[PDB]
Amino acid sequence: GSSGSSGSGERPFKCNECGKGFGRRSHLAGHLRLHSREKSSGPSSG
Ligand SMILES: [Zn+2]
Repeated sequence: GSSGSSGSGERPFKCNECGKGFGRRSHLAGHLRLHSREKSSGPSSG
Protein backbone atom coordinates (compact mmCIF):
# COMPACT_ATOMS: atom_id res chain seq x y z
CA GLY A 1 0.00 0.00 0.00
CA SER A 2 1.03 3.59 -0.68
CA SER A 3 -1.23 5.63 1.60
CA GLY A 4 -4.77 5.12 2.85
CA SER A 5 -7.04 6.40 5.61
CA SER A 6 -6.14 4.21 8.59
CA GLY A 7 -2.93 5.30 10.29
CA SER A 8 -2.97 4.27 13.95
CA GLY A 9 -5.15 1.18 13.68
CA GLU A 10 -3.43 -2.17 14.12
CA ARG A 11 -5.32 -5.13 12.64
CA PRO A 12 -5.31 -8.77 13.84
CA PHE A 13 -4.32 -9.96 10.36
CA LYS A 14 -1.90 -8.72 7.71
CA CYS A 15 -0.98 -9.57 4.11
CA ASN A 16 2.62 -10.59 3.42
CA GLU A 17 2.16 -10.04 -0.31
CA CYS A 18 1.59 -6.28 -0.20
CA GLY A 19 0.68 -5.45 3.38
CA LYS A 20 -3.11 -5.26 3.35
CA GLY A 21 -4.77 -5.75 6.73
CA PHE A 22 -8.22 -6.98 7.70
CA GLY A 23 -10.29 -7.47 10.84
CA ARG A 24 -11.30 -11.10 10.32
CA ARG A 25 -9.37 -14.01 8.81
CA SER A 26 -11.66 -15.02 5.95
CA HIS A 27 -11.79 -11.29 5.17
CA LEU A 28 -8.07 -11.33 4.40
CA ALA A 29 -7.76 -14.85 2.99
CA GLY A 30 -9.71 -13.56 0.00
CA HIS A 31 -7.47 -10.53 -0.41
CA LEU A 32 -4.82 -13.08 -1.38
CA ARG A 33 -7.05 -14.85 -3.91
CA LEU A 34 -6.48 -11.88 -6.23
CA HIS A 35 -2.71 -12.08 -5.73
CA SER A 36 -2.85 -15.27 -7.79
CA ARG A 37 -5.29 -14.58 -10.62
CA GLU A 38 -3.26 -11.54 -11.68
CA LYS A 39 0.09 -13.01 -10.62
CA SER A 40 1.40 -13.89 -14.08
CA SER A 41 2.35 -10.38 -15.21
CA GLY A 42 4.53 -9.31 -18.13
CA PRO A 43 2.99 -8.04 -21.39
CA SER A 44 6.28 -7.70 -23.26
CA SER A 45 10.05 -7.48 -22.75
CA GLY A 46 10.30 -3.99 -24.19
ZN1 LIG B 1 -1.88 -8.21 -0.37
